[PDB]
Amino acid sequence: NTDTLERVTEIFKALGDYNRIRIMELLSVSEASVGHISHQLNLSQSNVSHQLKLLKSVHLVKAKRQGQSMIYSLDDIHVATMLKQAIHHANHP
Amino acid sequence: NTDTLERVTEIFKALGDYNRIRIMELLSVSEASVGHISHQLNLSQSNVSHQLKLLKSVHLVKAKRQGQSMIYSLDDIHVATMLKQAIHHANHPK
Repeated sequence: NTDTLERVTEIFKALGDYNRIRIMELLSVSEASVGHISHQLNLSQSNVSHQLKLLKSVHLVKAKRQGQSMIYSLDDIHVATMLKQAIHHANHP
Repeated sequence: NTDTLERVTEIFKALGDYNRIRIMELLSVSEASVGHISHQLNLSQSNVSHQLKLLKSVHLVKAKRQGQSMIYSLDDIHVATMLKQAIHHANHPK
């Protein structure tokens, strides 16, 4: 239905990007700080943060304080499941 | 790896479109001909076909002959599962 379908359109527009997919995949491995995301993907912290704010605005990632820095994670199991199944499909026959 | 992530990048670019999402969701209800897709979504057959060729080129939909017409379906369960879980998330709390 109309509004559900505009949110899923926004979800998939946000996922349509090589570096945002790399960040999603990394988060699917484990929750992570900006600095760890930047180190592993060889992306600047400023770029990482920019892409996380975009992912967070369509509710694909969340952020939770843990003392001094912000830990990012895939929002929930539905986002994780969507992502893993897409990757698996991409990997295969 | 690199080429896996380019294919999934392609998958997600293809899905990033209101009318292509409408078409995927309908297919997730049932496999269908172009004329049925057109009628249900009030899209021209020439537009539906165009979108299905793009969806097929990144392996999100497939086509199989059934007598004289061509029947489209989501490619496999992983595509169905990706879609249904994304819909559910958009439909939901938090």
